[PDB]
Amino acid sequence: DIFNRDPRDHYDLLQRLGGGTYGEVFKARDKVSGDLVALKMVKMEPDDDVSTLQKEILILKTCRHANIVAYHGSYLWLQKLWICMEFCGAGSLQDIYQVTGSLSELQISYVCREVLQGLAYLHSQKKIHRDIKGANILINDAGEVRLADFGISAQIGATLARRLSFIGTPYWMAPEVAAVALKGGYNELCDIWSLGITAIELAELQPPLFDVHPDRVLELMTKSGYQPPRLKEKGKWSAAFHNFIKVTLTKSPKKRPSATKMLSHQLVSQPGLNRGLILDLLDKLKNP
Amino acid sequence: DIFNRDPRDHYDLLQRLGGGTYGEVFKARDKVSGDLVALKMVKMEPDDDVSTLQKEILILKTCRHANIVAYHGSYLWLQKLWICMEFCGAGSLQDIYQVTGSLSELQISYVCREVLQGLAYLHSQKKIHRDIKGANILINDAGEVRLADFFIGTPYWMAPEVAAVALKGGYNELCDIWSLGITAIELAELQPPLFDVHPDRVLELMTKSGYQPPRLKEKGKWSAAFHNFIKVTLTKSPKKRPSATKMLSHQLVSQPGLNRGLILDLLDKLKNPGKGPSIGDIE
Ligand SMILES: CC1(C)OC(=O)c2ccc(Nc3ncc(-c4nnco4)c(N[C@H](CO)c4ccccc4)n3)cc21
Ligand SMILES: CC1(C)OC(=O)c2ccc(Nc3ncc(-c4nnco4)c(N[C@H](CO)c4ccccc4)n3)cc21
Repeated sequence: DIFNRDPRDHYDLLQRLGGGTYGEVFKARDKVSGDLVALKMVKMEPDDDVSTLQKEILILKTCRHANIVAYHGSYLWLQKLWICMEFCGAGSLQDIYQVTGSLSELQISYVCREVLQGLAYLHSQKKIHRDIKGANILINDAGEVRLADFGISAQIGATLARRLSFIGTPYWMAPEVAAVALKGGYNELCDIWSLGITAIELAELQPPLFDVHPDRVLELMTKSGYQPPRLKEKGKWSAAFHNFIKVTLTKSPKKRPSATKMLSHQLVSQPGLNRGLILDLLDKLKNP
Repeated sequence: DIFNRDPRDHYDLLQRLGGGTYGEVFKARDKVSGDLVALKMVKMEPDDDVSTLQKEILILKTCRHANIVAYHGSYLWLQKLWICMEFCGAGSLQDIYQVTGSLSELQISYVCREVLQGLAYLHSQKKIHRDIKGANILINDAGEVRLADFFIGTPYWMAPEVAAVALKGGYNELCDIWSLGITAIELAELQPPLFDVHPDRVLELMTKSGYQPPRLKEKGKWSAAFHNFIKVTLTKSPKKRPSATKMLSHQLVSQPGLNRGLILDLLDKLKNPGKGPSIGDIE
């Protein structure tokens, strides 16, 4: 499927959006159609075990949904893997709230509905995002919401398949060992919890315990008496938003509702939720 | 790792005991002492030899207990790693029950006590066997029982079950207690439960919400102590499952009359199932 041609043949590079250890990301325009796309250039040549890049592109190609970042194709030219994906002009919700500040309850309910639609699709295809957060929710110039960055789920998928699933007989394995061998010890409902933390992150600019050291947070959550977090200010939010947080953050995965069940909740089912709510957020981003 | 010499200098190879992905295992005799050993020849595969050779052999040497199979040394000659270990004459309990048939409750109870002693030692050294089964419990010619054959993300958005797997790994040493319980059923019925079900279908059944721990098929054949030992070792919840030292106080393994003699009686049935001479005239 991968094009073994130079990406500069089909697209014009405009500017560097970001980068890091994995690869640089660029804004680019299609030569024929003029439509914008993002190109993630990954340095791929002497790197061992490229099953992570292989599973990420596979996840992207098979995902066809409005609330999942669209995938256009891939290129291999001069030992660099350029992944062509949907351009989302306003960047991530994190990039936005760092300038605009706290989102409104209706703007958060629109984002939650759009993420839940994307999660119900991923879960129906037997996929787990495993990294739902403001930084992985992209917003385009039309105010549309997209789930992005399946890099964590690709690292987990590649590990729990060949690198950690070359084991014989399950007959003597305890049920907790069987769960790790088959799934990794958890199910798609971990994304529902992460959405609940993301809803707090949009309301308060931080997830709960963000000031606590990451090693200390792992221990608190694993302690027997761990209480799920709640919204700091009570009066500022309606009873529907407090109940959405309460149900998405159910400690027990067996009792936590699914993505399709969460779409019937009042906060998410109310009328008046549309991309206009996020265009109002982007006007605050554009005008000081 | 320890000796960079050819193993044929110190031992005489006699026959191939077995093999597979885990290399080739041979029977061998010491040239000076005449004592028998088992040599596991592993094909090295060029990748790493800083920790993969020095630290791995250091762990193997520092596992010193009566119920863990003994380690003698290692060799690196012609890109092959020969691990010299105790020759356990009678082989594994699987090799034995395939000839003798079902073990008795007292013989199973003895094996369980010896495996529990080996597990309490491994767990105290912060090690997990992870593969307790009849094929990995070796019996030597003296009737002794020896165990053998040894973060992604930021946490603020992780669910508590994801945090538990990231911090504590998804499972602990108590997985060995469950496996011992399955092994006790295996020694009694010649198979672990669900052995006829496809392995892919078994992973799904165990992971399903309503998975019920297995039990002994014949009830009357076994005492209430053996049924309770199975019940208690096969506790679905790892938080409620007892430790190896706690299991040593159980009625089944604490009862009197448990001794090496029970295993010596099992090796006699293995040696004497054949018929005597009838047509051999000779003189
Ligand atoms: C790489 C990633 C996240 O993984 C995918 O699966 C994916 C799909 C489509 C993507 N498209 C896209 N389009 C435009 C912008 C933008 N436009 N203005 C600012 O940013 C943007 N920003 C993100 C968030 O800052 C970004 C993240 C990291 C480095 C650079 C940018 N991302 C981006 C991605
Ligand atoms: C390789 C392994 C299991 O891993 C360790 O840690 C270890 C330690 C000591 C070992 N010593 C040993 N000594 C004698 C016999 C024997 N004597 N008569 C028949 O077999 C034997 N048999 C086993 C079970 O059939 C075996 C298993 C696989 C291939 C060949 C043989 N194993 C064996 C092992």
